[PDB]
Amino acid sequence: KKKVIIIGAGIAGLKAASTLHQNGIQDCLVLEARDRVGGRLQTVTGYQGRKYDIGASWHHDTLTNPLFLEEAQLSLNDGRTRFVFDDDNFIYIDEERGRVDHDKELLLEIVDNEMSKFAELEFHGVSDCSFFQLVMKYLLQRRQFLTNDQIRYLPQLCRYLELWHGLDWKLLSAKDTYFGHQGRNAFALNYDSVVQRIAQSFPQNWLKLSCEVKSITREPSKNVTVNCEDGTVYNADYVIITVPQSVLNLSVQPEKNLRGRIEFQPPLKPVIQDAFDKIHFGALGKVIFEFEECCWSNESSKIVTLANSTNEFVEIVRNAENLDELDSMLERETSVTCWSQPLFFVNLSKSTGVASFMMLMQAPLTNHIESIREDKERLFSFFQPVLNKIMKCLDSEDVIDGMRPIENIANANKPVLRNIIVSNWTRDPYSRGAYSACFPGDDPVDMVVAMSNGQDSRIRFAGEHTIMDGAGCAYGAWESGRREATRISDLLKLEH
Amino acid sequence: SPAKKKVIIIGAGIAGLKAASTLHQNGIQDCLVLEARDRVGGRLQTVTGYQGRKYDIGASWHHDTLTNPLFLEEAQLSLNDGRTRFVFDDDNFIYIDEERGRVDHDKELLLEIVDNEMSKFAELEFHQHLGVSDCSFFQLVMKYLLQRRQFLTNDQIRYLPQLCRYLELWHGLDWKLLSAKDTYFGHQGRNAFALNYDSVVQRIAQSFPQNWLKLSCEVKSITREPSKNVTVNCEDGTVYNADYVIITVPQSVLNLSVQPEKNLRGRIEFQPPLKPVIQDAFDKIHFGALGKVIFEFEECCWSNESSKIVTLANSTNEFVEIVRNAENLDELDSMLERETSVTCWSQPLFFVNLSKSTGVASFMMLMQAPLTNHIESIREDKERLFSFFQPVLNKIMKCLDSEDVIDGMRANKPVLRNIIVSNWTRDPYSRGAYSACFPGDDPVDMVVAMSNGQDSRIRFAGEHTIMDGAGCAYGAWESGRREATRISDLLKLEHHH
Ligand SMILES: Cc1cc2nc3c(=O)[nH]c(=O)nc-3n(C[C@H](O)[C@H](O)[C@H](O)COP(=O)(O)OP(=O)(O)OC[C@H]3O[C@@H](n4cnc5c(N)ncnc54)[C@H](O)[C@@H]3O)c2cc1C
Ligand SMILES: Cc1cc2nc3c(=O)[nH]c(=O)nc-3n(C[C@H](O)[C@H](O)[C@H](O)COP(=O)(O)OP(=O)(O)OC[C@H]3O[C@@H](n4cnc5c(N)ncnc54)[C@H](O)[C@@H]3O)c2cc1C
Ligand SMILES: C/C=C\C=N/CCCC/N=C/C=C/C
Ligand SMILES: C/C=C\C=N\CCCC/N=C\C=C\C
Repeated sequence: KKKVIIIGAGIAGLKAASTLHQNGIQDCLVLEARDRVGGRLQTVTGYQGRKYDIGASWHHDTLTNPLFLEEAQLSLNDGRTRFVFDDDNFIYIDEERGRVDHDKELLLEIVDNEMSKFAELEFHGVSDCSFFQLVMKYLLQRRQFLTNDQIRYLPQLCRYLELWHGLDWKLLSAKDTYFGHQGRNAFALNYDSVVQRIAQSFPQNWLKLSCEVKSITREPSKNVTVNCEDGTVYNADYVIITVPQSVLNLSVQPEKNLRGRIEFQPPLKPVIQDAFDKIHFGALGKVIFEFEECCWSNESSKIVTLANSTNEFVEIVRNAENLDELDSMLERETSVTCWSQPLFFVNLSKSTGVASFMMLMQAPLTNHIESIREDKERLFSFFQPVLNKIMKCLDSEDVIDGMRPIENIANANKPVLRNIIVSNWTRDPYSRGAYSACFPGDDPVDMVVAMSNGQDSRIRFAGEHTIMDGAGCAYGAWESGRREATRISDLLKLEH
Repeated sequence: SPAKKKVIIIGAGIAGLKAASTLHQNGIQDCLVLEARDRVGGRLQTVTGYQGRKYDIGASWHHDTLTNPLFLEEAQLSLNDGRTRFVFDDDNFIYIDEERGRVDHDKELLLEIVDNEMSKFAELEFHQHLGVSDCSFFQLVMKYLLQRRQFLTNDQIRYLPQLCRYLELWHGLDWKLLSAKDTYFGHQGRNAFALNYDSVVQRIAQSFPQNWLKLSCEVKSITREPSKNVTVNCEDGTVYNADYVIITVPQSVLNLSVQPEKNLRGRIEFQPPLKPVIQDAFDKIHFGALGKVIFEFEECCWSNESSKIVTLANSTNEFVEIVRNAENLDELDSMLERETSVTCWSQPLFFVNLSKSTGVASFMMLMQAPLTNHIESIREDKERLFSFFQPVLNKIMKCLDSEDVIDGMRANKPVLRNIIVSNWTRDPYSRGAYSACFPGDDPVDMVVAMSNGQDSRIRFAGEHTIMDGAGCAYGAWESGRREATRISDLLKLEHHH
């Protein structure tokens, strides 16, 4: 009955569909489990109707990013604003010392650069370790050329990379930690606008929401059969599975009952199954802090508070005689606070004019914070200390809790918090995390190869976890969507 | 009659000194280091100036400290005796435009950020690409601007190309003369400023038999006697016969060998003549002219915020309008033309504020060709030099919370006490700074011809004969270790049963 059935209406699924229509292919479907399209691209609304991408927010690698370039064209043609280049000089804040960025004496950014260079040389990749292990090796080998404060603060500064992978430094693969940024980043002014434009480019009656596909079977007759949970069954010539990696991973697990899990028959070939042993998922999370208005310096749109550090750490590094001795010596034995991990804050006031902070968090904090997302009081109590330090470093004062408003003129030039928004990607069965990430010992290529090769001729895969360029990214998934559709598109046309 | 030696090293620069050090280390005896100049070190030279202040007028930094073998040795020494042999002086760059003033770490210009994109653009332009035409650095930057105009502000288009040019001071070549392919090269970590490169030269110089060193003997000719021997002639009339010779003279000096006219200082007459692969390699690699000017002041009465200061050459809003209106690369190249004297604002200049890194009240400035050749051609005219640089010096002082400079060469104001200039483009034993690439050059050719040698007995060492550390002091150092090791290996067969 159907030419192509696309499972998942995230950017990958949406582009594929868009591509099929664009190539004259008819009778296609887009089966999405959620009651909306967009997938991990979701723009939510908060205080005074302000909007925020709770999922993806930036166009990365703007030099080669095809999706971005496409958006660039549109903006060049209609003069409308679709994005803003918000890269900025990073402001680094330590609870005790305050700002430590661009410091004439700490020069942290410079040794951070040597650090990355150090990592590159290390894997040019005899045995992988965690990012934490690599930073410790660097400090030990280079301590002769590092001051005390550099040894203390640099390791905390370099962990901003945790916010790129969504994983604590002790959980992150050192080999995959440092990747090349192909140019500046462009903050999307509505990834929902990207979703809508693509979504509207194909037959609206093609979309089926709330269709949780439960099983996919390759009928030995040149036809694929798809069954959504409710009971509706379909048959198509080609199927493009774009469900996230974490969801697809349920398939290779026993006890088919998990929300989202699809039953493949025959099962996914071994090359696919094994791929999951060297892939894994990350948990980038988001907390939005909405204030009445801006009353703090807009020197930069990029701010990072560093986890607390100690002088005893420096002493231990200075005295350690070798890697092992350093390791155990570091073993020094609770309760997580906003200062237990680095936190990345986007000061939307400078880049968008909106008096709000978009904060990024990583596992294990993410899971914990998203778990208490309904408890605004606790949320404020948890982040209040880093929020106050930031305001102090930005020439302002302590934040006023106005989540339960009480108009008070006393709040002259005081920052007044009106709302807090939290992501929920780790508890959403259809996402179960943020995007593919590497634990030490992983090999991302495996999954790319297997996914791109597909289960077979009719069973294809798309998604941010199915491509090399832009892997884990919106544009990566977008392109993976075009890939599968164009391939199927050429195949149907050749049937002449 | 002509004395017999196992190995004769021509040149007591770092390659040659290391060669000798290695030979002795491996037990080779009866060797010789013949140096034309009356001192050792070559392009490693530390001079004295006002009040006995010391400055390296040639090489100054240990580059690529994460892997630099020469730096690691020095570091092992300091780690043991606690003596200070170097200082990590990397810092946040201060950028100064004549009209605008400081444009570094600017919340709106964000030049540093787009500069990073620029180098990435360059990387994507050549990185692992076969069949790509070269073009000049200047042209690469123009292309970037054109293709990214939509994502750059006017001020970024105006100032960015001028900041990018600090790379001219890494190559000693003006951006229009420089090969874009070879412009960007990775740095293996931070740089360490040597506090007496001459102390590095002396240690290596003292690590071998002191009677080996013959200064003031310029070598005139090298002859391969088809009897497995090499005859070497010093101009002082002495003749030597050696089983092996390691030639470490500068690439610019060796180039003289492929031309007629023997009475040129430094030129070596080769018989038989240098193989065609060597002669022809001189067409695929050239020589840059990094130069120096040391400005010594009475005392420090300026901000020590940073030790790294770069003055940007003048730029115009007209350029921006031209990038904006250009229809394509071909049009841009065209429009860019008009109808002129060279001043201190005609090219970027790099100033090391030694007051913060060493505590010495002096600026060490780097300059590039063609400016270097002109400035050295007037090194003797101190009043003229001061007038030429006075404006960039004044602007720097202004930006560092101080006042115009007072000529004190003959309480709150900076007083210039002395000006020192390099002489590399004029010294016939250097004839330039170091090997560099012109658009279309292929450095690999020379390295291959050099490391392979003229033949089994006639070898080459020097910054121009090796890949890792090419053009650098440690590259020259390693090249010397290379040839000496090879020779030790071969001479070792002598003791076999
Ligand atoms: C907090 C956060 C921030 C991010 N920031 C950025 C950024 O700045 N830049 C960037 O490039 N990327 C970013 N990303 C990653 C980016 O969002 C993803 O790469 C991209 O959206 C993945 O697209 P997709 O089409 O593969 O899947 P979409 O989620 O991403 O999901 C595929 C679809 O499958 C559906 N589905 C699942 N199971 C079933 C089923 N059984 N039946 C039917 N449908 C099903 C889902 O509901 C979903 O709509 C971020 C991610 C997170 C979590
Ligand atoms: C201004 C300037 C700044 C620099 N800064 C740095 C820096 O910061 N870091 C870095 O790593 N490098 C730097 N360099 C480069 C570095 O100095 C050289 O790579 C290195 O010193 C070259 O060593 P060499 O042994 O090959 O030659 P040395 O010049 O470099 O020359 C070999 C020797 O041959 C002798 N000779 C020549 N002809 C004859 C002859 N006919 N008979 C006998 N002897 C002869 C010469 O007098 C000389 O002593 C700089 C160079 C210049 C010019
Ligand atoms: C600026 C900080 C985070 C921006 N978003 C990052 C999105 C994911 C980029 N690719 C990550 C891949 C991880 C394996
Ligand atoms: C340190 C600032 C400028 C120049 N330093 C000297 C660099 C010498 C090596 N340059 C790189 C490659 C040369 C062939």
